[PDB]
Amino acid sequence: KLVGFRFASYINNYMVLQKEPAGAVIWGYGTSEATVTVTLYRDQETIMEKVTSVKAHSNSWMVVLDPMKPGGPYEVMAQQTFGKTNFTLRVHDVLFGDVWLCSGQANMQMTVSQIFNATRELANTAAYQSVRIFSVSLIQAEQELEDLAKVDLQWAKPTTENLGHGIFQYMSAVCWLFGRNLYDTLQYPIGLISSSWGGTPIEAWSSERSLKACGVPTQGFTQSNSVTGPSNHSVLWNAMIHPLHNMTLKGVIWYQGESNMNFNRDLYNCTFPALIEDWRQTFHHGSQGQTERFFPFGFVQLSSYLSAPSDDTFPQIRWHQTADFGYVPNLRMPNTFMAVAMDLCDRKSPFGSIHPRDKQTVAYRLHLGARAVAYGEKVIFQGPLPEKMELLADKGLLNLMYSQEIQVQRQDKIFEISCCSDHQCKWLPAPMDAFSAQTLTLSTGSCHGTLAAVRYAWATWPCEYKQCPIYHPSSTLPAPPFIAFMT
Ligand SMILES: *[C@@H]1O[C@H](CO)[C@@H](O[C@@H]2O[C@H](CO)[C@@H](O)[C@H](O)[C@H]2NC(C)=O)[C@H](O)[C@H]1NC(C)=O
Ligand SMILES: *[C@@H]1O[C@H](CO)[C@@H](O[C@@H]2O[C@H](CO)[C@@H](O)[C@H](O)[C@H]2NC(C)=O)[C@H](O)[C@H]1NC(C)=O
Ligand SMILES: *[C@@H]1O[C@H](CO)[C@@H](O)[C@H](O)[C@H]1NC(C)=O
Ligand SMILES: *[C@@H]1O[C@H](CO)[C@@H](O)[C@H](O)[C@H]1NC(C)=O
Repeated sequence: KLVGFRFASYINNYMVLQKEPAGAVIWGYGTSEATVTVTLYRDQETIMEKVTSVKAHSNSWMVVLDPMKPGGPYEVMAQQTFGKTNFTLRVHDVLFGDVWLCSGQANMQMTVSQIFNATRELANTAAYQSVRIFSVSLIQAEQELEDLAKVDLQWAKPTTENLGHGIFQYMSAVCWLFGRNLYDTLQYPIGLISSSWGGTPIEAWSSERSLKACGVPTQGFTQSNSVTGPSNHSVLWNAMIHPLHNMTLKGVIWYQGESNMNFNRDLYNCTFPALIEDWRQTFHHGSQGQTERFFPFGFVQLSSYLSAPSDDTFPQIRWHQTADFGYVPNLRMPNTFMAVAMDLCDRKSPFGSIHPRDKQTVAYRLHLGARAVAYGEKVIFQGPLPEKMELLADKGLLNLMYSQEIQVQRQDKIFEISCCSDHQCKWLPAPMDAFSAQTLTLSTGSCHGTLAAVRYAWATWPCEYKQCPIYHPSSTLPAPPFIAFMT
C-alpha cells in the first residue's frame, strides 16, 4: 500500500483473465499524470500493448486489453514513465479463460478438506492445473474499498495443500468442484475467486442500492443464533466484493440464505433478485462494459438441517430464493440457474447438519445449470415441477401434471394440501394415490372442506440423503419444493 506504482490486488502471477469476446481489464495505482504502458507478452513476443495515464486528481490507471483466445501462458508487464523515471511490474503464468466469483456464507466457505472423499478429492489436481484458485480474506469495511485489503490465497495452481488448507479457510469445495466440472466440459482455463463468510445475511453482501430498492429497514441489533458473522449492511460488499467490480468476469455462483431465516426473511424474495441485478449493473459498469450486463448468476437452494419439526423458515427462504416462482431463470431473475440441495443432507456432519459434506453433488448440479444458462448447451438443469393441476373434488383427487418425466417413490406426507373448513385452513398430508409417466394423483379425501393450495417438500428436512420422493428418471435432479394455490 506504500508502493506508488502497483497492480490492483486481483492481479498476480498464475491468474486467469477473462477471455474473448470480452476484453480483460488491467488496473492499478501510480503517480498522477504518469504514463502507464501495459504489454501482454508470450515470452519475448509482444501480443498487444495499451497506453494510458494516471488521472491528474487520482492515483489510479486502467487499460482494457483486446479480446483473447483462451489459453496461455502469458506475462503481463506494466511500465510507469514519469519524467526520467521508469518503474516496471510483471506477472507471469497468466491464462485467459472464464473467471467465476464464488460467494455466500459457510456452505460456500467449506473447504475441500472438509467434504466426503476429501483425501482423493485433494489428490485430483494433475489434470486441472489450468483451474487457478484465489481466496479473499475475511475483511469488513464501513465504506466501499477500491482494492482488496487482504488476500488469503493469491492466484495459484491447485495443490493438496492449498485446496485443503484448513477448516473453513480455503479452498471452497463448491467453488473448486464447480470449476473442475467446468474444466471437464470446456477444456480451457478457469479462474475461481472465493469470497465468503459464514453466518452472514444477504444484507452484508448487498450495496446500499439494492437494499434501498427493497425497502430494507434500517439496521438494529442483528446478531442472534443464526446470524453469527458480520451483519451490518453492505460491510462485506464493501470489502470483499466491490474491490473486484472492475475485473472482467464470466459469472458468479452463490450459496447463501441460512442466516436470513430470521432476518428480513419476508424480503428475501426482493433482496436476492435485487442483489443479482445490482452486482450485474455494478460489475458491467466497473469493467468498462466488458463483463456481460446480464452475466450468469448461479446459486444453491438451501440444503437442510436438523431443525424443530415446525420450523418452516428454511422452506420460505428456499421459495424466496426463486423469487417465489419455484424455478430459475424467471421473469425477475434472468440468466440465473439453481442447484437444489435439500436432498443432500448429512445427519452426522462433524461441522453440524447445517454444513453437509456432499459438496460434489452441489457442484455437479450447479455445473449443469452453468452449461445451459452460461454456455448455451441443451442440458437438463431443472428438476420436475408441475405445470398444471386438476382438482377432482367429487372424487377426492388432485392431479399434478409435470412438464418432465418423473420417478416417484411412495411417500404419503411429502405433499400437503391446505384444507379450509370451519373458518380455518390447515395443512394436511396428501397421500399418493396413482401414477403415470408425467402425472401424479394425490388423495384429498382427508380434506372435508375447500382445497386452497398444495405444497411439496415444504419442510426444513424433507428427506433423507438422495431419497427425496420425486426425481427425474435420468437427469438425477430432484423435484424442487413448491407451493401452488388453487384458483
Ligand atoms: C473421490 O474423489 C476421486 C478424485 O476426484 C474420484 O475419482 C475421480 O473420479 C472421477 C469421476 O467423478 C473420474 O473422472 C476421475 O478419473 C477420478 N480421478 C482419480 C484421480 O481417481 C472418486 O470418484 C471420488 N469418489 C467419491 C465416492 O466421491
Ligand atoms: C472502477 O469502476 C468505477 C465505476 O463503477 C470507476 O469509477 C468511474 O470512473 C469514471 C472515469 O474516471 C468516472 O467518470 C465516474 O464518475 C466513476 N464512477 C464512480 C461510480 O466512481 C472507477 O474509476 C473504476 N476503477 C478504475 C481503477 O478505473
Ligand atoms: C455496525 O454498525 C454499528 C452501528 O453503526 C456500530 O456499532 C459498529 O461500528 C458496526 N459493527 C462492526 C462490527 O463494525
Ligand atoms: C415476498 O414474500 C412475502 C411473504 O410471502 C410476500 O408477502 C411478498 O409479496 C413477496 N414479495 C415478492 C416481491 O415476491
